[PDB]
Amino acid sequence: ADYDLKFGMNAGTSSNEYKAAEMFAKEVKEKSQGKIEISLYPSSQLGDDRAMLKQLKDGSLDFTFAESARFQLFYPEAAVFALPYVISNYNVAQKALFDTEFGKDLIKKMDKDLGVTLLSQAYNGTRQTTSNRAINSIADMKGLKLRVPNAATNLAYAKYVGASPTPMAFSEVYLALQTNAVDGQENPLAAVQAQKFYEVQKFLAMTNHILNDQLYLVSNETYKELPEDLQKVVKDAAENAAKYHTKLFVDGEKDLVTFFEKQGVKITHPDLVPFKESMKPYYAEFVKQTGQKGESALKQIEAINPHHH
Ligand SMILES: O=C(O)[C@]1(O)C[C@H](O)[C@@H](O)[C@H]([C@H](O)[C@H](O)CO)O1
Repeated sequence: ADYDLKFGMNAGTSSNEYKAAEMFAKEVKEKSQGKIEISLYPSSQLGDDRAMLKQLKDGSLDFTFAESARFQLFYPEAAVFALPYVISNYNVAQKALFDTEFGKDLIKKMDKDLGVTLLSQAYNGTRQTTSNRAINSIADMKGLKLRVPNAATNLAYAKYVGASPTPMAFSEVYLALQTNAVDGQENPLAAVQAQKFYEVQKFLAMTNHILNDQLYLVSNETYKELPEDLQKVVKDAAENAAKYHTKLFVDGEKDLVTFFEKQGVKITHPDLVPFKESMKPYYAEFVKQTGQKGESALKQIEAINPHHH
């Protein structure tokens, strides 16, 4: 309570994100000897992630989550993190952010231009596609009214596989699916579980199309005001929570398919070759729009070996 701080997020109280944010909050309170208390504001109470990023910049929110890909809003080449099928796995996502010149520069700009400090990175699952009718092949996407978040890379995913995208906020999705205003949505399995989308979607297709990370972000206005020993408490707690965050996602990912089958969901495994083929002209458009910066980021990312060594 010397520092009453706030951590906003789109995820809800049943989510892995929230569980790991609770761990972070508990560690910070303990190790700051009570000087800092972090309260959680889930379910987009404060707005969406675009809004919460603005609040961190302004200093009116202290902590939030965002993907590396979400920074495409300021630096177009950062969409590389969510070009479908480009990032192979989380090992690549980690090296793309921390071990490339592109990623290192992005982190610096976040701090210097956007007033946000990157404390840690976790894995947030690989997106799959749920729907009210089977997706047995890419043909089934044609005219599927597929909800997407308000993000260019997801809108593109939907466009290029032949679906009819409808952007809407995460908070509005469950109702849209339940009323069949849309036919499907796409998110990692842990979100399908957390938001109970499986109650209102009969089918799950393993499209494996976009890999999400999650960054623990702090407003510079807040971080700069903490004495350095408290900065260290926050940084160390964010790193500890991110490892736990990743583990919740990794441990659950395979098992969740069983969980959904038991809830009555039918699982399909469409041939992904035509999905990946369909993205070829999108990668071309990305390079055309983002220029040499985008080409360079793609090359640095494609150079990363996806196997742990
Ligand atoms: O609305 C969604 O389905 C969601 O997955 C919810 C999740 O909490 C959020 O981090 C992401 C993110 O906003 C997009 O992937 C664009 O970066 O969107």
